[PDB]
Amino acid sequence: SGASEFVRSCVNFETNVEFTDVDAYKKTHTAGLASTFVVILGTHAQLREDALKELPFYCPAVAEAIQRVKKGETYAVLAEGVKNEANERFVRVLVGEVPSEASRTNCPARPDVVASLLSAALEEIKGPETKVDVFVRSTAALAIAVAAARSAKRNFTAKEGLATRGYCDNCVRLTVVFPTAPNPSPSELAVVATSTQLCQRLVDAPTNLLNTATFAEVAQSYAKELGCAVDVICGEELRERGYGGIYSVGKCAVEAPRLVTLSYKPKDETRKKVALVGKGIVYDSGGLSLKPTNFMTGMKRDMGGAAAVFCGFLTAVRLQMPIELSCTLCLAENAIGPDAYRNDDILTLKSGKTVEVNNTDAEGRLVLGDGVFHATHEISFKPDVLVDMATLTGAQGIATGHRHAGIFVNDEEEELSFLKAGRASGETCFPVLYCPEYHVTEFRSPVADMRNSVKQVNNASVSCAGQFVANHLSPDFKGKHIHVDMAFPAFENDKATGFGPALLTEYLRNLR
Amino acid sequence: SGASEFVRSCVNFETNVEFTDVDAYKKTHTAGLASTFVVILGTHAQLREDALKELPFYCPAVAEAIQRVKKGETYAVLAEGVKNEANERFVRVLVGEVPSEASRTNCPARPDVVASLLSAALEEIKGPETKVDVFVRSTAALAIAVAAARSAKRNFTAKEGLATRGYCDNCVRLTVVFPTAPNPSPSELAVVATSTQLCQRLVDAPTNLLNTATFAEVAQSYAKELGCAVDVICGEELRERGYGGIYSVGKCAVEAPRLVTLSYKPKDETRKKVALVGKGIVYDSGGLSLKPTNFMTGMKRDMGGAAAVFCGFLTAVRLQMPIELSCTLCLAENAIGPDAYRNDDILTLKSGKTVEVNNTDAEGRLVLGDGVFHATHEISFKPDVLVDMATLTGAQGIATGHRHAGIFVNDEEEELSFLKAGRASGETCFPVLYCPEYHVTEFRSPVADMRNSVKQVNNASVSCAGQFVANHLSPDFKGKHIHVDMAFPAFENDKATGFGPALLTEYLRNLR
Amino acid sequence: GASEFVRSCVNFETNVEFTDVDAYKKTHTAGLASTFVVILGTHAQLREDALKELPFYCPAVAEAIQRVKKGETYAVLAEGVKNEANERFVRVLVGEVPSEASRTNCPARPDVVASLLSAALEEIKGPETKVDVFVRSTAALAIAVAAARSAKRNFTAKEGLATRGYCDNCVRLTVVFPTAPNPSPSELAVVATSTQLCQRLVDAPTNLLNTATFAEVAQSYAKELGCAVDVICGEELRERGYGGIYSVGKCAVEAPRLVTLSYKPKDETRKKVALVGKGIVYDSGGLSLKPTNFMTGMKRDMGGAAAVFCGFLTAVRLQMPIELSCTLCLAENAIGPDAYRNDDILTLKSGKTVEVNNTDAEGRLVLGDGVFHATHEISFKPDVLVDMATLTGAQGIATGHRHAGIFVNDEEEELSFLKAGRASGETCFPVLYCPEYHVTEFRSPVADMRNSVKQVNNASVSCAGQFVANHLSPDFKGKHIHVDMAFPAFENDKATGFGPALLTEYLRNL
Amino acid sequence: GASEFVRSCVNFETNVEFTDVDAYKKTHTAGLASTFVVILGTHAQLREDALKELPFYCPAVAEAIQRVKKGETYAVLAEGVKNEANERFVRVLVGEVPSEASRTNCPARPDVVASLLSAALEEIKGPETKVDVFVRSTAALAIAVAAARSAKRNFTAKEGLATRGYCDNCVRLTVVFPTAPNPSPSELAVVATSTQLCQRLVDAPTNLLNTATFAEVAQSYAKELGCAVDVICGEELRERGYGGIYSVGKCAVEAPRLVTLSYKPKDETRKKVALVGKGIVYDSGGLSLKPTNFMTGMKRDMGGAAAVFCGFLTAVRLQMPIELSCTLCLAENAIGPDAYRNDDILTLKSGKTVEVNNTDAEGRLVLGDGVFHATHEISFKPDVLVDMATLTGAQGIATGHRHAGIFVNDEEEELSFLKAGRASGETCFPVLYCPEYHVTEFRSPVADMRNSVKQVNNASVSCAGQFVANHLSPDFKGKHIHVDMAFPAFENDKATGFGPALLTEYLRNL
Ligand SMILES: [Mn+2]
Ligand SMILES: [Mn+2]
Ligand SMILES: [Mn+2]
Ligand SMILES: [Mn+2]
Repeated sequence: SGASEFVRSCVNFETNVEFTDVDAYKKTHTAGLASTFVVILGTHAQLREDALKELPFYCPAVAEAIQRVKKGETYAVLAEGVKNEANERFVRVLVGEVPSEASRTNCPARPDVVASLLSAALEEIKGPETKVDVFVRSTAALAIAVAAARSAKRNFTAKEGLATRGYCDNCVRLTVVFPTAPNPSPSELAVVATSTQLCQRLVDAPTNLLNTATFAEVAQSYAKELGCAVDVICGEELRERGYGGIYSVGKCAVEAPRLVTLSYKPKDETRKKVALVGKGIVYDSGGLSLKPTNFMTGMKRDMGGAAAVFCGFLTAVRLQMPIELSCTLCLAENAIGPDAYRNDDILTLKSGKTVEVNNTDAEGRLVLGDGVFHATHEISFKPDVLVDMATLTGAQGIATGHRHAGIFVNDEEEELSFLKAGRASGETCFPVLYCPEYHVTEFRSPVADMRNSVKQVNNASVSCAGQFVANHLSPDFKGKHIHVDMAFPAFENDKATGFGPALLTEYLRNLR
Repeated sequence: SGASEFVRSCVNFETNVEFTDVDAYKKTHTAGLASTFVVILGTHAQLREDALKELPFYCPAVAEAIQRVKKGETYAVLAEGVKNEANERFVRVLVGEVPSEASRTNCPARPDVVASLLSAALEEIKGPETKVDVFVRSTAALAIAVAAARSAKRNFTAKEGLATRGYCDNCVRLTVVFPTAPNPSPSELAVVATSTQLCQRLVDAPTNLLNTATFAEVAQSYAKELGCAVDVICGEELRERGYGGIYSVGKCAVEAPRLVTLSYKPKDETRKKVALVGKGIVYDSGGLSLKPTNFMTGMKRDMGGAAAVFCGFLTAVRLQMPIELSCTLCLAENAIGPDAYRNDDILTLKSGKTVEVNNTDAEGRLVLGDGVFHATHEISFKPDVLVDMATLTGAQGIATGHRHAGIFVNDEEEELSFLKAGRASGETCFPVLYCPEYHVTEFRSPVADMRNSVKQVNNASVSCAGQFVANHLSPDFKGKHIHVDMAFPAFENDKATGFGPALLTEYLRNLR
Repeated sequence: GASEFVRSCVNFETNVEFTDVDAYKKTHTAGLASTFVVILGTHAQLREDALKELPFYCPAVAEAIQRVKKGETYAVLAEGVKNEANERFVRVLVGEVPSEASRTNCPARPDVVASLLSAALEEIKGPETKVDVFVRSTAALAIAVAAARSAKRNFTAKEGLATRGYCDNCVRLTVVFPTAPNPSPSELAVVATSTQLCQRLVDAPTNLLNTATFAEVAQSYAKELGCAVDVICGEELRERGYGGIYSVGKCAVEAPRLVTLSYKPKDETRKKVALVGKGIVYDSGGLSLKPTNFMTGMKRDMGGAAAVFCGFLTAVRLQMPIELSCTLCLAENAIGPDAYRNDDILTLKSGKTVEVNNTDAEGRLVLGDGVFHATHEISFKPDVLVDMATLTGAQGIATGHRHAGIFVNDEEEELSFLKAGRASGETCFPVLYCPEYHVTEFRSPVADMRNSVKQVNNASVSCAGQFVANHLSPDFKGKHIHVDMAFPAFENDKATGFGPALLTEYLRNL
Repeated sequence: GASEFVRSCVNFETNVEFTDVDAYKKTHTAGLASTFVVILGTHAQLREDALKELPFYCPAVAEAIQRVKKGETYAVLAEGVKNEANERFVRVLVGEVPSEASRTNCPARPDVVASLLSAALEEIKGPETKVDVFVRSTAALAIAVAAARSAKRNFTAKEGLATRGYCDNCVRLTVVFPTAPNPSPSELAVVATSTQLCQRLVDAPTNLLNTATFAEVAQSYAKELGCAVDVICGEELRERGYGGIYSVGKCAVEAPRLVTLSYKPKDETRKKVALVGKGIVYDSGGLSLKPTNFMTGMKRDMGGAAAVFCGFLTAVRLQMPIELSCTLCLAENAIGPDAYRNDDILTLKSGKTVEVNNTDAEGRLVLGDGVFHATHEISFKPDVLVDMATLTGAQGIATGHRHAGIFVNDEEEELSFLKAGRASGETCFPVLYCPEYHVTEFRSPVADMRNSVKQVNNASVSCAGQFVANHLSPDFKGKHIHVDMAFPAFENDKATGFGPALLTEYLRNL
């Protein structure tokens, strides 16, 4: 308990966001607004459409709010004479103006601002299960769903004794109201929102609750619930079976490292075969390459890639997508102590390749190296596409920024396809240089096949960490490889975003 | 053994300083000076009083020394024709001139210079139990006692095989000779001096001798000797009973953390009720927020606050003060290893409040938080005053300096009363800002009730560490809270000072 | 560029006016004189019956009062409120001020008044838009300051405002107290004017406000106010033995200057005060060059001079019964071939020699010459010397962002100054006064003293104060108040105008 | 010293000539025209039958081909090979070029051609020694560049070569393609000349190549080429509102200058391009002074200006059908009393105000004035603006040593530019184009923007591009290509001449 309550919370998790449309809303609630707190979000043009004037909260104060609000900001009023289920004299209404401007590399619905406007609005909300209606004028259903899900205040939290109430402040029930029946459907969006939120909680959970054993436990429960096969290679079995990357990185920790692989073969298919691999470093101390304090804070999030692929998988099974899937979680804690793998130790990864460790804090690529080899050589099928996701490098932020995950991809078409999924999902990406001939030289070793950390830090370092992982692909793998460095997109204002699963979901959804 | 010899040394400890006056000295020693080494300390004016000319070591060379000595310095002569018990032809006499100038924030007797003059004089002394007479012209008995006690070379030491002789160089027996019978009395001053010296030894003992178990052992022995009740919550009992601050900080160490509480109910009373709480970090590595070498040296002293409150308590029981007292020692070693509490872990202190750890090297406030809650909510009485003492922040030195402990106090009167005890004892203090409304914001957490380390280091950081401790006061506590940051005053010239107990003793002595 | 900033400072008038509920009701008989209203009060003050009688009170405002959170605003559109403009809606912001305040803080909590008001005024776009701020606190002076510093008269060069006096004139404030205030509205307006002028001086960049343009501003005010003014500039500083300020500033493009203003009141008085201020218009560090992230904001290293200058300005304008000198220690601490070196030995005006061991500890050098000038070179004998400066990073560590550290040689006067801090909202807190421990940190083997401490962890705020005290005239038997206001000079990366009101309140009660 | 370097640049001619196997066989009927031969090809190319027909082929060369390793050279003495000199032995180096190349790289792998050739030429001692380089690749332009930059025409002041134009003339190269190349040999020679001139400009130290001597070189070329040239120097920059470039450079001994060349082609064309280049002849950091190990190599901070200048030079010489302006933003970022400060507020030519928060982010300031000049102050309306600069250390982190980072506002043009990178061997790769996220990193409370990012870990290469884009004329509706070439400008601590060929290829295909 403490941990087993967090586990129970993850296993049963439902979202607090529902989706509908204006017409269905008007048919279901003819006895007034079903809430007393309303957020209306749209562009300058969308907020002046005639249809707005027919919405159940519209009144002269709301019309004034629309005239006064600034681009990128909310404007709040108390609306009088709006009939509502609670029979309040006043309904709280917040108008948020979303910019219309978006670059070619961004989601044109600007869910980044939808999220921040919504977040700011929901800070007024005190009480338990307070019903909030969010009327949105965008029809970009998936992107709005994600934004709403990640702003709905279902984050992990241990404030005020909430450890006893599933580490959750249940202060809001959201209803998102689209102009017309959305595509995807409300039931699809709810699955997506659920995965976004579950991912968010997994990431911001501290390591004293979410460690390698409790993460594995969650995945085992989902596997049983979902009818999926699950394989766990734990501890000494990793050493005995030659998985020296993940074993060495994790052997020092109190809870043993584990490679957890889930499988899904759809009922009637199969359109493609995809292996997912995720970096599940439940805490990163640095090992003997110990991080300073201000770089060690937030390293509970170093399992973000594992949470992403796990929650993406979860969504794919739940939406019964016609794709055969494996999901491999590379679970370890990078600890410091007498047993810690050393700067100079030589490891033999499952691939058979030897690695001279020159930075113990470059540990994620080691666990991934064992993971991608496992996915491409040790499992029941031959994937057409391998996607690995990880919170890998500080350099990622320097290169592609806080809101675009860096992608290292060995095929131009599949890179474009993935970027497209980023833009539709709002979980945006951008390419880093793919040039194996320049990256491989950064890991020259005089005593092993390679080192794990670059000789020069100023030579496409996001790409080189990708290349290191690629070095442990099975030599028979002729498929597409998408490597995702999501170090910074995994969080915003010092809170987890749930980034990854929806990007992934949208990508898989569009495979043929 | 090694450790058990240090323990035996602490348990039986007596001082090597005695106190008397000129008249009693002349009645007891009519067969000449009882020593051949004499130190005479006074201001420029005090050294020219007529009474000096009647003192048993006075002679023309001593008169010349008085004329030539410089303010703040000693001047040594060999005095011929002074009759003495040893029948030496020459008596060594050192004249030390103490400045008369003192600020309103300082002890007007300037024991700081008394101590340094005496220390310098005692460096001439080689042999065993060499008798030294120190004639002082100040009547500030308590301050002189402390200065003398801390300069008498009864420090911890392991030089030259002295591990077998109680880790003590017994090179000096001091007699301090006041102008007239002192207030406090010689027997009172001897108790004070004993506590000052015991505190000095505790602080400068290395952790391989004084750890959480051997400190507890010392306290248990004193409790039995003194007729005081003692309560020990050790190891897993701390975890099981919800003391998650002190437990987590200390769980990684080889010797388990412990909360040790002593109690004293006087025979006939009670004038006030006082809880003492002390930071007993027997070594501070930093934990995962590992200190660099030059900040890790001297961290054997991170138990100074526990030594202070323990030795103050000791003095109060021995002088049979009319005050009900608890003394809680918060004992832990802040170690590094696989089991170390992490930067991101969330702890539940005994207070029920959750703490997100953002610096494992801000550990003292965690152990104190459990300590002050224990003192204000878990013990047999309701204190009127809580005093916590600790070597807390480097900032303390920046703010109030090497010789003034920083005090964070929630009541103006009690702060003044405490400053007054500082000035009388020579163990001087100075206030840091008390402004809870500004401090509490420095520990905002997105996932717990609070963080443990400030967001900004340049915003009254000595005060904020005080506020953190205050956050875990029992919500029913309506009393006075005195928080003492004594990081720098705990040592001088790279040796422990024994700071704390006399300050404390003087404060308790004057309560009504 | 610079002469437009100068003209802007010289002619400066506040945008804040003060009144009370009763006078407001008598003058504005057609309803509210504005369509944007802020009402600020404690939880209790916001539930008094008197609130219900105020001209913006209505059911939406009542609901706002019920929903607002402590320390936050809650905005509504109020319908059916009579207003001069006959708008259907009046914008009303309810701000709840905490009632809780420590013994070291202003009990009216102007810190939160200022942040609530500032947040409310972000909604105001257009030119000279009228805003009424109804406050339930009677702490007039503290409210005035908070309002003044939040009224958006800050220095700014955005959007071509260089041509409009480097000022976005988007707001006219009227502050409405429950009853006629003490001090009076005309007094509060002078205070507010000085707060705002100080704010603009501090946040002006050095390419506009250098040693010559600051001196120019002071010279203009002196002429306007009938005050005598003395300027010792450049080589005159060297020739006359002011080697502290001269050496610190001699490398800069614009020469160092000691500028001293004097005021003898119309009516006789006994109280005599010298003010001395650190006017380092920019601090590069000199050869002890600051890294970039410590060099940003060093345009504010003249905050102490701005404080004393604006306090002086208030005292003259209110005709306070105190004889006053105000010495501005103006220099730019530059780097170059001519820069004073780490090892150079300087002879300050006091005749004491100083071995420079950190060229970035320059403020105490210019102050050392300043305080000697004020205590020995000057036509009168001050009873009190107050020096104000943005001196040490340590100040923040010790006393924090909102409390200036004070080093004071007299207990009573220190309490008196703390009291002025609490009444003005420009709060202070003591640092250790113990000369016997500070003086040892500046031992030199070749000069009377060094300028920088040997140990940084030994009451360093206090030691910088002690250094300045070392150059007091040996005649001076008076009270010395040293104010380290490094952090209180700014908030959210904008100048606060801290200093002048603290000072004004102290002088007012002397 | 300086005028000898100037004369050297003005009269510069390449030492590389281009031909093909058939023309070589017709002209050199007495056998090989050299006694030092390099043969470079892939594993497959080196085993074709055609190799056996080449004039240095013999059994030792055949053995060399069998033994050489991928990415390395293998040297022999070839006996019995007919040569003009009738030497018994001809020195022959076989270099195997990898065939593998990523989609982001030049498939002829000129990176390895260059390093193989460079290694081979280390064996060459004497003056004007003839070397034949037989290449099996038909990627003419990429080979030309590689050869040009490896031909040992670098700047050098070793062994008194200051008197011999700062040039070790130890090699004459003849590059022999399999068939008559496209582009033609006379075209490749112009390209090679520009590559080499660019190389020399970059690695020249600032005591030779400052703002005046660079301007002098450009003025000479303009006269020689019949191109108009405009120079705005020193106080004319201040007086005319070019406060970015003026402020950055005003502290230096040699005044800042905006130098703009123009070319209208003989034959009519529609395509109009403005080039703008960062010409920071030395970057100390200014008051944000660089540490020594970051200050070394900052003579190369004018690489972008050299690139655009040498590209322009090529375009004029090949008579390309494109109207061209070339603006060199020349300044030295110096430290001293007059240095622009961290906090100063500048007014760029665009009229936008900039609060300086890092004086070492100076290149974007000079470029901001440059791109505004090109888009608003100039006789024509460019369809495309290309700015080139050695901007950020982050560039290397993001896109590496051999790929310049490109920030481009149009997808198609970005692809077009990447394609020119791959054909030229002077390769690029995109950085994130997302203005809506970049602009927030330069929020200022007192000016339109800051110059340095608030967060360093938020697409910092892209944000420096965005800063420059902020000073584009608001009229400008065209394509903007921003090139951060900080690391590709050098290799093994020697200038590469990167930029001009990339540029030339892009313009050629426009
Ligand atoms: Mn790591
Ligand atoms: Mn610590
Ligand atoms: Mn300075
Ligand atoms: Mn620079």
